[PDB]
Parts: sequence; structure tokens; C-alpha cells
Amino acid sequence: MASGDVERVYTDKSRYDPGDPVTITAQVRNTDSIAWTGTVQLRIAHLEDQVHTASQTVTIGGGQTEDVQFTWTSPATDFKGYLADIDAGALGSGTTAIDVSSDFARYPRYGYVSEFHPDETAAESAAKIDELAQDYKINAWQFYDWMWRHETMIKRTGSAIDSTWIDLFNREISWQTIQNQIDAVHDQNGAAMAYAMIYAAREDYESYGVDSEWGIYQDPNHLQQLDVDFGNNSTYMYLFNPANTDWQSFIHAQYLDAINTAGFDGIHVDQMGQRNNVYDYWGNPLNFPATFTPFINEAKSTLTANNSDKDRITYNIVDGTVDGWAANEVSGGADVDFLYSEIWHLSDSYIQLKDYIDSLKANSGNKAVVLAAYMNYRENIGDRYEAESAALTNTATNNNHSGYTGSGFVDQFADPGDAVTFSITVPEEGYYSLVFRFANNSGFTATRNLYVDSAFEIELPFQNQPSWSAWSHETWHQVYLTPGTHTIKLAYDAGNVGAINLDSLTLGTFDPHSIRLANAMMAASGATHIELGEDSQMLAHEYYPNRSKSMRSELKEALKQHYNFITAYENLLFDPDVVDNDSGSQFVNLDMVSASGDASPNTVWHQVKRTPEYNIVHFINLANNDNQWRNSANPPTLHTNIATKVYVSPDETISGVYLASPDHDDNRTQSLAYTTGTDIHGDYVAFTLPSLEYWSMVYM
Ligand SMILES: OC[C@H]1O[C@H](OC[C@H]2O[C@H](OC[C@H]3O[C@H](OC[C@H]4O[C@H](OC[C@H]5O[C@H](OC[C@H]6O[C@H](OC[C@H]7O[C@H](O)[C@H](O)[C@@H](O)[C@@H]7O)[C@H](O)[C@@H](O)[C@@H]6O)[C@H](O)[C@@H](O)[C@@H]5O)[C@H](O)[C@@H](O)[C@@H]4O)[C@H](O)[C@@H](O)[C@@H]3O)[C@H](O)[C@@H](O)[C@@H]2O)[C@H](O)[C@@H](O)[C@@H]1O
Ligand SMILES: OC[C@H]1O[C@H](OC[C@H]2O[C@H](OC[C@H]3O[C@H](O)[C@H](O)[C@@H](O)[C@@H]3O)[C@H](O)[C@@H](O)[C@@H]2O)[C@H](O)[C@@H](O)[C@@H]1O
Ligand SMILES: [Ca+2]
Ligand SMILES: [Ca+2]
Ligand code: NA
Repeated sequence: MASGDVERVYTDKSRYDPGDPVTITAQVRNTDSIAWTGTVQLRIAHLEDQVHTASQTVTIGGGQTEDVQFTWTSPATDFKGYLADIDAGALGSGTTAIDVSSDFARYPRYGYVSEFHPDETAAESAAKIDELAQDYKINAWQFYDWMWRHETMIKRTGSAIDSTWIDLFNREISWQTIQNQIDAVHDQNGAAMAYAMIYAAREDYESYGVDSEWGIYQDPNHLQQLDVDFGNNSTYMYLFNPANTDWQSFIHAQYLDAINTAGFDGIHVDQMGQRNNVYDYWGNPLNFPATFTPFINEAKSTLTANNSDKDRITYNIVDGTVDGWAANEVSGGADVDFLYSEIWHLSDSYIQLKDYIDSLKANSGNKAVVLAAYMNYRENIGDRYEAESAALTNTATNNNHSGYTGSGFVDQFADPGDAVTFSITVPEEGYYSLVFRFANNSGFTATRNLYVDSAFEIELPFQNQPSWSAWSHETWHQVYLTPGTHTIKLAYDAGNVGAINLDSLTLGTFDPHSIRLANAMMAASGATHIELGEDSQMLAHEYYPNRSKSMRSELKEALKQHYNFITAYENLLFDPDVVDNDSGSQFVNLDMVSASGDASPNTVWHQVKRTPEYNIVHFINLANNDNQWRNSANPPTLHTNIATKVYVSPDETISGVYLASPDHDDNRTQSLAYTTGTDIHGDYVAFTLPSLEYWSMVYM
């Protein structure tokens, strides 16, 4: 009676230079009561070939987990993905990708850091960076809102760097915490990108060395500078002209200060997106999107000059779509290391998004593409607990304003001593996003004290709404919980203010079905997705700190598989010589399973691609779902034993048919029995796909 499982498999770096040693670690647990002794096998593949094998015998104590390590000298050829497979027999097996790349910008897998707390220890910094690297092969990190001011990024008193500073949303940021994270990025061979704006400065900028003449204005008479109003009569961003060389000088020196003082590898340059009828200080009207490429290219050569090992840069093409505002300009002319675009509502369907990605590749000579595409945005999804069915304390149920869910809500929630108290029951250990749906027409922000299992947690704000029947679910707070039952109590306490009605509490939950389909479509079209950060947090909103949704562990497990898959098969997905095969949907036939070539809803979408060495067919299962990438989705209709025919040239050479999927068998390639044939439609290759859930790739 011998038993156990392989819990985790990871490498010591997210990215290796050719010829670097790779340490591959299997975290193996003996679940038996007595110590196990046996052989642990390592098998490393590159696509369909087995390129290395290794063995060791190892003794693991009963109830213990032990790190089983192998070492491997990466082959000397650059830009190669590999799959490492550890097999411990009765104690299970596990895989991880190895990425050999001298330049991460060829295969960016971009995460984020948004938390810089003085109380973050260096263990905590390291652990969050290590988790993203080990689990999802993250090789670059966008540091969001690390800076003090948009124009004065590091806060100094004299020539001393202050220890902490307060950012635009009143968050305390530590310099040491930023540094420790940057260091930990660098121990993973990761690149640390420093968030910055192309053209923003904070209020009172004239006293920080920034001339108002450099600005951009809504009129010809410099009356009204373009700005972002944060709604408190002091906190503003003011905008400037990216073509102004005096502004370029000022802000490019900030970028350099950031590289040289903090150790950042480059700059993640952001912008607000489309602006019209923009003038400079003198009333000369600007072709605004044409000002970006010159700013970026000048920023790039200034970086390279400063430090050519830390000259990285990207620019956010906001509101991405084919021929979108600034899109052709940047992709076509800007010297960014990889392309980045935040997708809003002009590429809502899978096919529109595919076409946008294809266009970026075609303008750019196939630069890598990273998409910011905030999944399940605004949807109040998860387990719901209606407030009317909660335990009430000097509060009551009612239903005299519409917009509630269930049968009613709680009101008479306006006095110290009042409280609502939910009994939630959760399936597993981890983060839960407490999302409150509520009404407040008090004229101003109300507050309530949240308690969790009787202990105080935090004061929550509840913004004011136009009426008592306009509801909001913008009040959230994330908490970590053990499995089972827990007490979540909103309470009116002395020092809290306003009044509210409480519809419900939802445990904000990212939907795996939609997220696996989006990631599959993106990789299959040659793009990756910025979505993971911190300690397996996921972006819910464009303000990266927003924790209104949490991932459950099935989603974490599936993203681990997916990110490893797109690393191990990076050569069939992201190399510049990976191209759509001509023609369309008449190349591929699935017998008795409705199918499309164009991401038609409720179909198995097949997409044919080619390298000089390989023919690639992607199968993405949209059965039981629509053609929109963002919104939560149903579990796809599972398919089994699908008789497939792929039509080929007579020209084409074929000595095997190979199958890999992030949904099955730990990303391992499987060799499929096939036949060649000829019918009226042309020459074909015929095989059976054992199954199709979210995404499967065949190559030959
Ligand atoms: O999480 C940090 C907070 O933690 C504590 O409080 C937790 C509570 O936070 C909120 O409530 C307090 C909040 O209330 C009001 O704001 C509501 C609003 O807050 C958040 O969003 C803020 C804004 O985010 C963006 O703008 C900031 C962004 O602007 C520039 O960047 C431009 C962006 O646009 C491009 O398209 C880019 O691609 C993109 O990447 C860019 O971000 C700038 O360069 C950046 O530096 C800057 O960060 C967005 O544009 C705005 O629309 C947002 O308003 C929430 O995420 C959002 O859902 C919500 O609507 C109030 O006005 C504000 O002052 C207060 O901070 C939550 O609502 C609440 O649930 C939670 O309990 C702590 O107490 C806080 O101090 C801390 O902030
Ligand atoms: O039993 C209570 C204990 O459990 C949790 O630990 C899980 C979590 O803890 C660490 O991270 C702390 C903190 O790091 C950053 O600041 C992140 O941005 C935050 O999301 C995060 O909470 C650890 O390093 C993580 O790997 C791990 O996921 C609680 O969160 C603990 O505070 C608590 O003591
Ligand atoms: Ca309700
Ligand atoms: Ca959908
Ligand atoms: Na069919």
C-alpha cells in the first residue's frame, strides 16, 4: 500500500539563457503512513521528441513532502520551449515548462505588482514573485502605481530617498518594498517594468519643474488644460504634449531616474486613450495620436543610451481594435519591445479580437502582443446571500424600492447598534471577495464597520447614489478564510455615518469557463494576456489593486496548466514564423460536431496555422457559449471521439499526428493513430480527437 501525489513541479527561473542550468523541482508528498522508497523519473520533451531522461532513488517519510530536484543544461539553441515531466510512479506525476529565451520580449508572459506596503516583508515580496514565476511562468511584471507623483516619481528630501510616500489614492508605498520585489523579479530572470504615464503630471506641477507651456488644451487660447479630475477639488492629473521636446526631456529623465535608482528593466508607458480637438499652448491643433510614436522612439534611444541592458519599453494602445485610435501608428512605427493593448468594447467578439491581433502582428513584423482584457468586468458573479434572509440586528426586511434581488432587502439601517449578519459557507481555503449590493441616497458616502467571525476587519465606504432605487455593488473587501462556515457582519458603529439598504452579499468569483476560452483564443491567435499578479490575484478592473473578485482553486489549477502549455509549445504559438495557413474553414471537418472556422457561437472553432517545420490545427470549443470573450460563460459541451479530417497539400510531408491540450494529461503530447486519404474535396489526414473541452492543438 504505497500512495501520494506530486503537488507542484516548477523550475528555478521563469526564463533561461541558452546553456544555463535548469533546476526542475517536483514537490512530492507521501500520503501513506510509512516512508516510501522508489525511483523518480525525469523526461524532458521538445514538442514531440523526448530529448533527455534522468532518474534518482529517493526516500520520502510518511506524511512528508520532499523536493525532488534534477539539474539540466539547457540546449544551446535560443528560443526553445520544452516540457519537463517528473514521474514518481505510485506517488503520481507532474509537468512544467522550461523557457529558453535570451530575450523575454519574444515570449512575454506579463504579470503585475500593485502592492508596496511598508509591512510587506522580503519573504512576502519574494514569495509572491516566486509563485507567479513557478506556477504561471511569469517572466515580466508591470509595477502599477509604485510612483509618488506621475511627474516626480521618486520622492526625495534633498538627495535622500524618503522611506515611504503617499500615492494619489492615499496608499502608503515603501521604497524598500519596491526594491525587494524588483530584486525578487531579477532572481527569476524576470524583467521589472515601471508603470508611467506618457504625458501626466499631478496638481501644482509648476513648482516641480514642469512648465504649463508644455501642456495640451481643449481650446486654442490655453484656457482649459486637459486633465483627469479625481473628484475632491485637489487631486488631478494634467496632460501634456508628447511631441514637446521639453516635456520629453523632463519625463524621459524621470524614466531614467527610475531605471538607475530602482533597478527597473524598462518602462510601461500608459495613456488615457482617445482625445479629440487637442491644441498645444499656442493654439496649434495637434494630430494627437501621431505624437506618440516620436515620444516612444525618443524615449527608447534615451533608454538604450543610458543602459542598453535596461532599455525596455511598451506603450498601451487603449481601446484596441482593427484601425483603432493610435493602433496602426504605434504598432507600425513605435520602437516598443512588445506590443500592449487594453481591450474595451470595439473588439467584443473572438473573431474581432483575432483580427486586431493579426493586424498588430502585420504592422509590427510580428512583435509579441500582450492584451489587457479585464475578464468578467462589472458582473456581480459568485455565491449570493440575500440580506433579507440574513440575521438582523435593529434592522428590518422591506421591498418598497425596486432593483433588489430575491424577495427584498434590509432597511432601517441608520442607527449605531444596527447590524446585518450573513452566515456564509465556503468550499475551500483562500481569498473570498466580499461584494455588497446596496442603496444609498444619503447625499454622501456612508460607512459601516465589517466584522468577520466577530473580529473587526475594516471600515467600508458606500458611495452615494442618485436615488434609493439606483443600486451599487462597488463596495468590496477581500478576506482570507478557512473552509466551512463564517460570519460576515456589516455593522453601524459609533463614528460610522449615512444610511443604506443592503440587497445582498456576493462572494466575487472569476469564472473559469470564460477565462480558459479567452486565454485559449488569445494564444491561438499569437497573443498573451496580462491578468495575474501579486499572490495569484487576477485583474478585475483597470485599477489593478481592485480585489472585487477572487480565483477559486480549479481556476488557479487550470491557469497553471494553460500558462505552462503556452510556454512548452511557445514555438508553435508565438515565434514570428508562425502564420495563418491561407484559405478558410473548408480545410477541416469534424464529423457530427458542428464547427466553424470563424469563431461562430456554439461551434467547435478550428483555426489552421503553419511554421516551416509544422502544420498546426487549434480546436477551441464554443459549444454551449457565444462569440464574446469577456463575459462569464457556461461549461462547454464536452465532446468525445470526434472523427476529424484535415485537408493538406500533396506537397506536405507527414510522419506523425501529435496532440496536446491544457485540459488533459498535464500538457503532454500524445501520438495519434491516423490515415491519409483522398476524396472529392482533396487529400486529407484522418484521426480521432479523444476529447475536446476548452482547447486542443494538433500538430504534424
Ligand atoms: O484598493 C486601494 C484602496 O484600498 C482601500 O480602500 C478599498 C476600497 O477602494 C474603493 O473605495 C475607495 C475609493 O472610492 C472612490 O473610487 C471608486 C473607484 O475606486 C477604484 O478605482 C479608482 C480609479 O481607477 C482608475 O484611475 C486610476 C488610474 O488613473 C490613471 O490611469 C489611467 C487608467 O486608464 C487607462 O485606460 C489604463 O489602461 C489603465 O491601466 C489606467 O489605470 C493613472 O495613470 C493611474 O496611476 C491611476 O491609478 C480608473 O480610471 C478610475 O475610473 C477609477 O475611479 C476601484 O477599482 C473602482 O471600481 C471604483 O469605482 C474614490 O473616488 C476614491 O478616491 C477611493 O479610493 C472601492 O470602491 C471599495 O470597494 C474598497 O473598499 C483604501 O482605503 C484606499 O485608500 C485605497 O485606494
Ligand atoms: O492563517 C492566517 C494567514 O493566512 C494568509 O496567508 C496567505 C498568503 O500570505 C502571504 O502574503 C501576504 C500578502 O502578500 C502581499 O502583500 C499580497 O499582495 C497579499 O494578497 C497577501 O495577503 C504569502 O506570502 C502568500 O503567498 C499567501 O498567499 C493571510 O493572508 C495571512 O495574512 C495570515 O497571517
Ligand atoms: Ca435582496
Ligand atoms: Ca462568451
Ligand atoms: Na461538422
